[PDB]
Amino acid sequence: GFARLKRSLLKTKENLGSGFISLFRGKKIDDDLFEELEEQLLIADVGVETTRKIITNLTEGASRKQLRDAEALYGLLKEEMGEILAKVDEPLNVEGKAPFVILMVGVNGVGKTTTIGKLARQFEQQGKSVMLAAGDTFRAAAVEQLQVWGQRNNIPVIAQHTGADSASVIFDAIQAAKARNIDVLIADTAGRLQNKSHLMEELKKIVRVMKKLDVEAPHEVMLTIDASTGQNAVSQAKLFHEAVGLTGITLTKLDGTAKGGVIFSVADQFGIPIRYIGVGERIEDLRPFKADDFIEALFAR
Ligand SMILES: Nc1nc2c(ncn2[C@@H]2O[C@H](COP(=O)(O)OP(=O)(O)O)[C@@H](O)[C@H]2O)c(=O)[nH]1
Ligand SMILES: [K+]
Ligand SMILES: [Mg+2]
Repeated sequence: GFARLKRSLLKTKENLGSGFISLFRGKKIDDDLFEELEEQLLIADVGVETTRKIITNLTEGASRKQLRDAEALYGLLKEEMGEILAKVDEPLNVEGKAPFVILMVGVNGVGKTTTIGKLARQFEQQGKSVMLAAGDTFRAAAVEQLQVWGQRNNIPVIAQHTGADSASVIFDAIQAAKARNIDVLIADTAGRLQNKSHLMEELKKIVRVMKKLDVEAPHEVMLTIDASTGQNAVSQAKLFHEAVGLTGITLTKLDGTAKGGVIFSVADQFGIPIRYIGVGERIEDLRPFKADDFIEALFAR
């Protein structure tokens, strides 16, 4: 089962899930073993606090049941790590708004624009009318690429001149979306690295200006982070969550990275739903996040 997800997670399975089988083989449950497991969880980018939680619960479960052979930890670890991901299993529901506004936040390079395009295509396949807002206003090649993309896919793209105020572009886009009976409006934003404080102030301005037209907008504040950046994904999530207030996360580029275990750190540290995971190049490879599928693929033996 889950052949495609298992292949996308092949390098992560070296360190987690089925990867624990070799660590436990023929070993006894003692402090040495838990020290080896802690190290391996840390190597897998599970994170300091999340690893401590797992080890604590696992040790108590092992002692209370008086488990002796390390192989018996496998099922317990599967349960512990599965409960971490279950807490952020909640698919995005865009139904019933006019438009449903998604504010896409994140740094450049992580897959933010790619994810916008895949989401837009998926929503249109579901029968929705989609509009995009080109809010990354100082990156002229990026804006024109999004426009060319919209023209190729017959999806309207709201944009202004290079250097325009992002909040003004997004205001015009919400106005146009309402006038055109748009179901989903997806707003891109800047993701530049220099002067982080300026970017965060820009996002708060965008939200305030949105609410001049619809006090419920943005209905979703979605962060995109890149699993191949390891703990940088965690630091980015903390930055954007404290700055604007996230309501969903997309985790991209799980395929071909050994750092996929960072998903447990993101889930445990923030408790924000993971709406989608990117596990390949297809439109359909931006898949809704399902915790039990992910755990089954990871721990399959
Ligand atoms: N392997 C892989 N590459 C991805 C995925 N999602 C996005 N990318 C690539 O990440 C790169 C950066 O994407 P972009 O959307 O341009 O990044 P932004 O700066 O955050 O907008 C592009 O080459 C995308 O194709 C994914 O799930 N898997
Ligand atoms: K305005
Ligand atoms: Mg972009």
